[PDB]
Amino acid sequence: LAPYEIIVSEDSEHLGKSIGELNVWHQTGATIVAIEHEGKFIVSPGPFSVIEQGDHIFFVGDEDVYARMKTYFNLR
Amino acid sequence: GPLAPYEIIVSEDSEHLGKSIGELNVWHQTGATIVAIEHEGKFIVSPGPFSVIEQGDHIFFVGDEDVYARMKTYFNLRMGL
Ligand SMILES: Nc1ncnc2c1ncn2[C@@H]1O[C@@H]2COP(=O)(O)O[C@H]3[C@@H](O)[C@H](n4cnc5c(N)ncnc54)O[C@@H]3COP(=O)(O)O[C@H]2[C@H]1O
Repeated sequence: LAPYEIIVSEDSEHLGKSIGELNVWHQTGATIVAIEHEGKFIVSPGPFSVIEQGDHIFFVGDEDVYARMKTYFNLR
Repeated sequence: GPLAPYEIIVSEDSEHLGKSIGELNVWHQTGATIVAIEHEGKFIVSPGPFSVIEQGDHIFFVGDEDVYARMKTYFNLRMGL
């Protein structure tokens, strides 16, 4: 149940959007447990939390979900 | 730490049992983000809206102490308090 962490530092059409707007679980299979933004954490973020460039996304899933999240945010 | 999941065993009768996470709309009801369900000793991680919560399952979720209190009340686990 340990979360993966990615840093969304690359340009992506998925930045500047809320978790619900992206519909993250349906896009990547990931359940986001926290967002780190400017060194501050929001746990259990809900659909209205926004993912901005440079933020850290903590999420649960398997290795395939990790791969989907990386590709989805242009981290390849 | 703060991202460590809470664990509740939904052992009491509840109108919410036999429903999917999406039907319950869990995050909007309790503030909790469910990370896994344990059912018959088997774990589903990142369960999504179609996973069903059945009596006796263990629900693992992130939140704070207040979210825990909401989940416990929501699933009829208050033990008379
Ligand atoms: N693991 C879970 N724990 C707690 N509740 C859960 C849940 N999975 C689903 N739900 C609840 O069911 C609703 C629909 O979930 P769905 O995954 O289809 O649709 C979700 C999902 O695609 C996405 N989403 C929201 N929060 C997410 C998160 N932390 N991680 C990944 N995707 C999320 O935005 C959509 C709307 O989310 P919203 O919270 O308004 O509504 C969610 C939520 O109330």
